[PDB]
Amino acid sequence: IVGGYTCGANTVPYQVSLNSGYHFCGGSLINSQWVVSAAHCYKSGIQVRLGEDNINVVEGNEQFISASKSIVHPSYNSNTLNNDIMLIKLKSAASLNSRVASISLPTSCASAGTQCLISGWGNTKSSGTSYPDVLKCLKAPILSDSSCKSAYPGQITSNMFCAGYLEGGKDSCQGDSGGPVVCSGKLQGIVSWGSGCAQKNKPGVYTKVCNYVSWIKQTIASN
Ligand SMILES: [Ca+2]
Repeated sequence: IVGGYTCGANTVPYQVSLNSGYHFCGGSLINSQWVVSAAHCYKSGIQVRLGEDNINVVEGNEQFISASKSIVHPSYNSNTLNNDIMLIKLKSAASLNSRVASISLPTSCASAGTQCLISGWGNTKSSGTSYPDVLKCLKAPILSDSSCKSAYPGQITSNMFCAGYLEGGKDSCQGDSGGPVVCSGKLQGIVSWGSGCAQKNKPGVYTKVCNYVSWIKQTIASN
C-alpha cells in the first residue's frame, strides 16, 4: 500500500497473509473454512496466516492453517486478468473472536464514489521498494466505470472496477495482490492489477466480487 497508514494490530480481522515460506499475497476470510483471494495468487503449498499484524514476529494472535484445496475461477484468464478470483479451503476451521473474523459478501454491487478500505503488506513505494512488516491501510473511493476505462483503454471488463486517486500517490501495490477492498462492511473487491503503483491516471484495478457471490456460495456448499 502506497500512501496509506498503519492499520493497527488486528483492526482488519478478515485480512489474511498467504505464506509459502514467505508472505506472497493477501486474502480475505469469508467463513471459518474459506478464504477469497486473487487467481493470480495461485500456487501449491499455501499456508494461510490469520490474526497477523507484524508478519515477521509472532505476536500472540496468529492462527497458521494449511490450505487443503485451492479453486481458481473456472473462467480465469491470466493474460487479461478477467475473473481474477480464487477460493482457498483451510484444513481446519479458524477460531473466530474479534481479532479473527470473517467479512460479509455483498448482497449488491457498490457504486462509484463509495468509500472503501484496502489493506495489505505490499510495497509502500511508488518508485523502488520497501515492504512493511505491519499491515497497511488505505481509504479510497470506487471510481466511475467511464474513468476506469479511460485510464485503461481496452482492458476493463465487467468483472473489474477501479478504485483510488487519479492524481497518483495512493494505491495498492505488489504484495497486496489478493487482499480486500471492503466498503460498508462488505467485501466488494480483490486487489488485482494496475500499471505500476500510485501513478498518475493509473488507478488500481480490482476484481468485482459482487459478480461472484453465486459462484462462491455454490462452491463452498459442495466443497
Ligand atoms: Ca505475526
